Amino acid sequence: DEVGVQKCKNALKLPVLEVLPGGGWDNLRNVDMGRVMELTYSNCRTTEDGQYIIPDEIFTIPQKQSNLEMNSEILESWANYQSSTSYSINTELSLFSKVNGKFSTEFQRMKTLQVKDQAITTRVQVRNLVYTVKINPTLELSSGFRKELLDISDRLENNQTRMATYLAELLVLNYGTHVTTSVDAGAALIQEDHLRASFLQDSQSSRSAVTASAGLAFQNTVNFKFEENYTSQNVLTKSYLSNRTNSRVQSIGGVPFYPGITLQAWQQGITNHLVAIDRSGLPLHFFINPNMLPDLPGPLVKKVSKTVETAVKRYYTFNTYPGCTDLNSPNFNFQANTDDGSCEGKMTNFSFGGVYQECTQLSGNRDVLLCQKLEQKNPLTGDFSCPSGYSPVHLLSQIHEEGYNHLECHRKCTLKVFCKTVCEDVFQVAKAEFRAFWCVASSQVPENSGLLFGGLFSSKSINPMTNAQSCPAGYFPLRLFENLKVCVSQDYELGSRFAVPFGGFFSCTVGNPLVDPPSLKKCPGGFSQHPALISDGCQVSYCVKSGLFTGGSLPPARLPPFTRPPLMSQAATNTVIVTNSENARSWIKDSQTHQWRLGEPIELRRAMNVIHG
Amino acid sequence: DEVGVQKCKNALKLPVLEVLPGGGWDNLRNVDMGRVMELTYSNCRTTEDGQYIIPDEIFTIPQKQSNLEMNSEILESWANYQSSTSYSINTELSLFSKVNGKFSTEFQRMKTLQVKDQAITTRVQVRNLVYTVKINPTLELSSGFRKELLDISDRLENNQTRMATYLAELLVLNYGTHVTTSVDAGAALIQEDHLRASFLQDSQSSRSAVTASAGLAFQNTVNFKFEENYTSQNVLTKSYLSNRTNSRVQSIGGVPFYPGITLQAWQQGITNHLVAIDRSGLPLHFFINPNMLPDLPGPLVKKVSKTVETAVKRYYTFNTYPGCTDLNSPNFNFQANTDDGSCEGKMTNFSFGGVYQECTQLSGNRDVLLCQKLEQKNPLTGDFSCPSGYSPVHLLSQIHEEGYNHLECHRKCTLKVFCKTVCEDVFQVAKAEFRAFWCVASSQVPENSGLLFGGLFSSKSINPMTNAQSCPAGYFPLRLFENLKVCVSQDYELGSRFAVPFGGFFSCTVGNPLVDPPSLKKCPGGFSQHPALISDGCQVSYCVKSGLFTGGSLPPARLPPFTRPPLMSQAATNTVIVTNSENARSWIKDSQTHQWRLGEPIELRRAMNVIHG
Amino acid sequence: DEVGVQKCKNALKLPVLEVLPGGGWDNLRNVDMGRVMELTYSNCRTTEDGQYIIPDEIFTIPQKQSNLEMNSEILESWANYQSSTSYSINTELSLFSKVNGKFSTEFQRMKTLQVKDQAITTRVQVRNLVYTVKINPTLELSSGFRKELLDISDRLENNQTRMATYLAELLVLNYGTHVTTSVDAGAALIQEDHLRASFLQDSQSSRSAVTASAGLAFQNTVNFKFEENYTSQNVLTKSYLSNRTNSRVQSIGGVPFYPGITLQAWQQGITNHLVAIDRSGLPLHFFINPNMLPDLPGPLVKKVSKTVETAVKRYYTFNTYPGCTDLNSPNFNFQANTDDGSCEGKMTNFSFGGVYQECTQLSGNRDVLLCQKLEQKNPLTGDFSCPSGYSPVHLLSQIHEEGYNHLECHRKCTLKVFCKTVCEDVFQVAKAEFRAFWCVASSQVPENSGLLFGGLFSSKSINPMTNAQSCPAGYFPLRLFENLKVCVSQDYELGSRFAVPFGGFFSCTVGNPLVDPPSLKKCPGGFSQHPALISDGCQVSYCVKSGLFTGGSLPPARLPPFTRPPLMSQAATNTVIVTNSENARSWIKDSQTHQWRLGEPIELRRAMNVIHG
Ligand SMILES: *[C@@H]1O[C@H](CO)[C@@H](O[C@@H]2O[C@H](CO)[C@@H](O)[C@H](O)[C@H]2NC(C)=O)[C@H](O)[C@H]1NC(C)=O
Ligand SMILES: *[C@@H]1O[C@H](CO)[C@@H](O[C@@H]2O[C@H](CO)[C@@H](O)[C@H](O)[C@H]2NC(C)=O)[C@H](O)[C@H]1NC(C)=O
Ligand SMILES: *[C@@H]1O[C@H](CO)[C@@H](O[C@@H]2O[C@H](CO)[C@@H](O)[C@H](O)[C@H]2NC(C)=O)[C@H](O)[C@H]1NC(C)=O
Ligand SMILES: *[C@@H]1O[C@H](CO)[C@@H](O)[C@H](O)[C@H]1NC(C)=O
Ligand SMILES: *[C@@H]1O[C@H](CO)[C@@H](O)[C@H](O)[C@H]1NC(C)=O
Ligand SMILES: *[C@@H]1O[C@H](CO)[C@@H](O)[C@H](O)[C@H]1NC(C)=O
Repeated sequence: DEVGVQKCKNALKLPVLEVLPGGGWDNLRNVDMGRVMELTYSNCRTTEDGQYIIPDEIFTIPQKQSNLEMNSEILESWANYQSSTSYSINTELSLFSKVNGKFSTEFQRMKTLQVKDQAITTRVQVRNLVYTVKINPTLELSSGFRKELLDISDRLENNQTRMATYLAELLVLNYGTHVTTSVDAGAALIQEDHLRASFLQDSQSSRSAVTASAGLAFQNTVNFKFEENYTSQNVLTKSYLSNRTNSRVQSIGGVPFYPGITLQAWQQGITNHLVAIDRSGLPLHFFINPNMLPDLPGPLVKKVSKTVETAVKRYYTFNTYPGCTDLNSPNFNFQANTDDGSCEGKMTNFSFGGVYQECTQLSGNRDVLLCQKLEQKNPLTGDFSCPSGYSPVHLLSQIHEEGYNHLECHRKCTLKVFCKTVCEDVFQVAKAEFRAFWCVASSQVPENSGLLFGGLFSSKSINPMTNAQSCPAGYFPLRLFENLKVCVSQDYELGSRFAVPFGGFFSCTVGNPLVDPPSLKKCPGGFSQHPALISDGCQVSYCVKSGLFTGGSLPPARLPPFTRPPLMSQAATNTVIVTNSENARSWIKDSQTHQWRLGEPIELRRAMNVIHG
Repeated sequence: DEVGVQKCKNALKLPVLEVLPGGGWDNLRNVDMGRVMELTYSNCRTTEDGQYIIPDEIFTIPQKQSNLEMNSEILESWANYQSSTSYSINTELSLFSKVNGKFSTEFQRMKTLQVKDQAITTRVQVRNLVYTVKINPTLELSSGFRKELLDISDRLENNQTRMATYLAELLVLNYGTHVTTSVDAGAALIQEDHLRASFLQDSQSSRSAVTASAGLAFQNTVNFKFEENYTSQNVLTKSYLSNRTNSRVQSIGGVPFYPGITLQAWQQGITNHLVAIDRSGLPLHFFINPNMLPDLPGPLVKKVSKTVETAVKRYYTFNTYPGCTDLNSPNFNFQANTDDGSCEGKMTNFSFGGVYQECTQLSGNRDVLLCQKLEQKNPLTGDFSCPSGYSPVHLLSQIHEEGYNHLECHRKCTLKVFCKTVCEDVFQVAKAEFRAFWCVASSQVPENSGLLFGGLFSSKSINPMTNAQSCPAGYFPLRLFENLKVCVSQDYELGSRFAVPFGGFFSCTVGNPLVDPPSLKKCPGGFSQHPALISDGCQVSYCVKSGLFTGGSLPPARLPPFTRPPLMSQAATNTVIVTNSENARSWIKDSQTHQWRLGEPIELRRAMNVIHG
Repeated sequence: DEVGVQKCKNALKLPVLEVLPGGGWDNLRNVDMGRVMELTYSNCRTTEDGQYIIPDEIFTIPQKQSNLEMNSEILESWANYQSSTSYSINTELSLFSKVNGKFSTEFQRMKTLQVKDQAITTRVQVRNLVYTVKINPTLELSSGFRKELLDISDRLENNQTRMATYLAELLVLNYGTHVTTSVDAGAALIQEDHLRASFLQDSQSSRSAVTASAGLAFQNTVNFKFEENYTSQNVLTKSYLSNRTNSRVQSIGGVPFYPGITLQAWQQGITNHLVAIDRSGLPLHFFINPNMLPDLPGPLVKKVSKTVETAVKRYYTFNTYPGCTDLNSPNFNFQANTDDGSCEGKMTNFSFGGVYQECTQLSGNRDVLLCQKLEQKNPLTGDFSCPSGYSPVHLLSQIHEEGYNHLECHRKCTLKVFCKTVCEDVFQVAKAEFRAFWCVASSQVPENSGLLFGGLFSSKSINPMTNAQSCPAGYFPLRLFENLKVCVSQDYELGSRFAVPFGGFFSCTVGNPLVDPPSLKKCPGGFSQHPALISDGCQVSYCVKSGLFTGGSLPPARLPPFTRPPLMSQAATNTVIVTNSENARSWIKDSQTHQWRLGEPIELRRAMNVIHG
């Protein structure tokens, strides 16, 4: 016998359509993930023209459509970005429609050419759509994707919410945020020039000559062999080249491009080299419903669907950077995705009144003393209070957990042979509540502000004013939530070399009050948001106006998981039996299912006991 | 043995006609959906000329018809749009005939070139109709489409109207609004130029020379190899090129176009590359009748047909944008489909008298307190009333539902072994009526208007004046129906930076009274409708005259479902049996169909009980 | 074994004649419908020259006839239209011979070029008739068409006239109005130029040079490769091109045309590419006679033949638009089929005396109150009467039906187990007679006319003065027959912006009396008929003289059904048996054909009872 795709290939002798829907899709990075739907090849289906083997649950639409532009299209801002290969799945109506595709390599290469070079972008393309490939609505889930939903399903039964939240975020690492429901199979040949923005500013009649020049250069590049056999029609073609900044040529599908392959010959190689030039989709929790999971109860597949909808929404929030996006404004935030709407600030210097953190031991007394290495007082008062010109603002209040360890051993001998030694090692969890506060200038008349620095570093982050996990010259750190150390000096002479303008803290629950004269958790205005660490799903951010914090390169996406699996109380024993003599036999029955077994002089049984919560 | 299409292909050795009717059709987006009719290949039927295998229920009409235009056609407005590939199914006589095709990529690309560039559109085409492919009227439904009508059918039996309405809208997501009953199989080669609208304004004798120039350029482009071997007959050909804005060339079916393929050679590749160049159809509820569903009762397939007719009609209503469509008017509404008939306004500034919302608890007392986080008072009075110069207008009155949770546990031991612990967790639904009102200037003499802002954001929407779910600088939100937060400030100095001209609210049941001096639910005039959230099938809209709300890009269609499945009252139990000893056996018979089973020391039975309504 | 066409193809190895008679034919749209006669291939018949397999009941006539015109033919009016592919079936002697073909795409493309461009039409063609293919008069009906006549036949037995009328109109949707009895198989190559009408007005000797120029251009276009190798004989050829408006070239059958295929080479591709270039036929009710239906009684196939003759005649009436057809007259009715004979009006302004509607409840008292939401009084009198200067005119009197609903439940318990609950839901039909009247100025001396508007909108129509289902600024609607809302204002200052000249109402039974000084139901003269809704087979029309109502595009045909199936009184029960205990068995015998069955704890029997009339 013979099964699968290869049974179809031997009977028909024709290839398989390589552009298939039903896979996962990361909609921030525009990459495709593991396979969510099930692909079966039982019925040996082909396309209606009889040239590709397709799966059973997939129907194709023949729309053998070719498009050719004699023009270009001008994109003078990176905010209204066109993806050119995943356009329909990014333009969906949602909360985070402005963040889709903003970590793609095709976007981040385009943004760094319009800012570095002060440029505008043109695009000419020859698109060749051959098939639309869709999924039948009566399709079932994949074997691997169903298994990982059932593992989330088990944790919701046992009331294990923190461990289900962890596994829901690993589903988004492996399967993305969306499922592709239709793909467009075809090829495309794309030109992408970058021109100086001064070259477009002439008129609205110059625009229709810039645009038809780029389409003329594209047809020369395909036809004329890199040589200067070009049909350069004007001086405007020659003036186009001198303002041109970058000029990439990209082939997507088909045969590889080289300058000189005619448009006829590129279109002969499209056959059997087809890629997805467009995609449509639905979010990942749409397909977690009682129809797809018929072997689970009704309200229990709605807990799985809600804990994955929360994990996808958490992934968009941690990759959102509001800031000033206008490159001509003086406070331009490079490394910012969303237009903050605050492009003109007032440059108000503020007073940093210091931080302090309370602690409250909940369990595990006289063993760890959690409320000693987790407690910080304000250097301006030496107390858990702000000074006279200040007022406290509550940042965040969570529970910290650490583990401590007992080790007990006793030895017993029986009939002067057969020494028994048991060694028990209990691991328990000690908890503590902390409440971190923060001081704000609310009296409007200080003499001196105090503590002139506002830069941070975590146990996993780096202070950018040192490029290390250290303080600058003459700075002492102040401990915060679990791992933050805020560098602080009140010297006013040796501290003013490294002192940055500080803007305020805010988190997912509280806002800073330095914007309104509750709060807004935006920014003061003119400053730039920068993230501190994440305290178990909540993000703490701080504002600053250096310019050193802003620039650099574009960061990659923060990938899940954003939490860690929690600590559990444990126990481990070690029983050793030592026979101190020959002429001493021993029989051991290890459990009720074992049989009687002749014993050995050294036994060494082991056991590890874990309790969840 | 061998079945299906491949039995036909082995005996006949000729391809299958790839252009088939009986599929679903979204008539707003002009895309085709899942298959509604059944395609069988039992009888090995071919076309009468013997070159394509066709299904059994489908007859073809040979009309081997070629059309060639020596002219063009001028389309100087996007209102009277010709689809060129789905023209006959969009031009049907209905209520929403002006909205068909208005979310297609071919329309939205054409509209954004006549507005951005102030252009007119010409089209030249060579169409090659080969077959008309129709359905026999005695055809039956598909296997997948019948299953999803039977699932709607089950919910109408059990008096589950909200869950049947939900499943009827997923039928429209998967199968569209129409069923194609005839397709035209063939190929087409289309030219589409955009010319400046000043170029056509000369006379009615210039029109017949603009038009015959575009047909001359199209024949040069197919014949002459991209080179300037053109037979440019006049200076009017040269003046045509300088007013030309875009110029796309599109091939639909056949071999891919390249400039230089002769018209002879393009017509040799039409064989075996045929697409649908035209379609006809009927609405989706036409095929839900007692003839197609013979295994269901008569009045029950009329409930299924009526609940799908309502879901299709709801889909056209939520994608209708009335507004000013004349691009020369100063209050031009980009992102508008339907001509509002109000292109000249009067610019009347109005008074925003504030909003307030009542609540009335219906069930679930002393558990949730729904009437506390769902209650809003008017800031101008501190009361559930409008001020002295105002009058209340009732927007909408619906029922809100939330869930609350009990957890009861008791433990029982029997004969000092066999500890039993049952943990019951009941989920109930608490309901509340809310009535949202709205104030209108009805006394005509205010001193100051009050509360100068009118922008909104939902739990799934974004305030465009912040590009976030937040208020602007110095604004406090007012809670409304379930998730609306209307940003409001009465400062008159720090609020006038962000204050927009407000026009009024209206919904599917009430109209605003700011048009007549019941109501009209149109607009005031000069303002632009913009949608707020959807409160369970009803759409709330608000009017504004910024210009920031209007422009941007064209939005995609709002796809179904527009409601959510309702909440149900639940129960979950957990019985645990713990044997505290060996020398203690146990036998368990789980149900009346099980056999007696030897018990284990830990059992952990589980149960989940759901009641619908 | 092997049956059908493929047995003939394997033994003979030659194609099947693809041009066959016996199909249905829509004579308004010139499209062909489902197959009415039966096509069998039992006897392996071929044509007498032995090149096509033909069915058994079909004889062919070899008339291998080629026609070539050296001239053209001039068609300076769209009234005397020549179809060029279905000419013999449109020119039949009947009442509606002037409406045949007037919704074809070939007509509606020609009419919109003689009106938009003020043009005349020329046509040159090379026709190649090969076979005449006819039906033997002893042929029987198809399997699908006989089944749908037997379903109409069943409804006439049971005295179900409204449901038979509905099914007779679905026969015309699926099978057209005619049956083709002979087709002409061949090919044709057609030229169709449009010339300005000023170019023909020189003399009757210029006509014979315009005509021979178009035939010379057609022979150049086939022979000379799109190049200017033309044998342009005169300056009259050059002057012909400058007055030319459109110039399409159409190939029907054969190989596809391209400019440059010689007339020799086009005629070599006619073999095996044959289409119907002409058709003859008979109406659809001709073939409903006791000979075609031998298994039904004599007078009962005359009821089927009469109810289909009425449905075809109703289809021509609803697609007839009388109006002014002369394009030079100032009151030109675009969107008009039939010459009204009233091309010069007098412009008489009339007085709109308002509408009022009576109601009379017939059955269903104290349940629906049909005579409350179906009653309208005249705003000029506040009464069911016209004012002093007016007189009432009765439009239409029909019966309205709505449904109401009872729901009764009672519960019964037996021996403290076995709870029985039956839930009965009766649906009844409430009827009401309405009589709609209309006021006419019959006293000739009014002071002011009153109620200055005359535009309508239905529940399925749109007011063109709003492009929506709404009133204009300052207008209140008046309810009419079932869904008409006539917009009305008597303000004379804010109403005169939207006030249209009103002409009168008329229906299929009454005429307006505004033409004679019974009635004529034509028009007043100068006005234009426009249809309101259809009240169960009767059409209500209204007259107006805007010019906004007239122009636009040509509408498609109104397709059947024009009625809906009527309401029926229903009943639905739900009996539930609940066993409240174990140790309680139950046996159930569901009917007299079932066997005894062991019962379940929850049963839930269901029943739906319908009575026709
Ligand atoms: C960038 O484009 C500008 C046009 O905006 C070019 O400036 C023109 O160059 C031509 C060529 O010598 C001159 O005749 C014009 O006087 C220049 N100015 C204007 C306003 O047209 C400029 O040369 C381009 N940059 C480079 C480096 O060539
Ligand atoms: C757009 O079209 C207009 C015609 O309406 C062009 O204007 C004419 O151009 C010719 C060529 O030089 C002149 O001889 C005429 O005097 C111009 N005016 C008129 C009223 O004909 C115009 O040139 C075109 N636009 C561009 C950018 O070329
Ligand atoms: C449309 O046809 C008329 C003929 O009726 C053309 O008018 C003649 O054109 C020639 C060519 O220059 C002149 O010699 C004649 O004097 C014109 N008049 C007459 C009465 O013959 C007219 O030119 C054509 N239209 C166009 C746009 O060319
Ligand atoms: C699940 O465990 C948490 C832990 O505190 C508790 O608050 C909650 O009530 C538990 N729920 C159930 C249903 O056991
Ligand atoms: C269906 O349930 C709704 C819920 O209130 C009720 O109003 C209606 O009467 C019920 N109808 C039937 C037939 O049970
Ligand atoms: C058929 O039913 C109609 C309904 O009123 C009645 O008028 C007519 O007399 C009936 N005819 C026969 C033959 O029963």
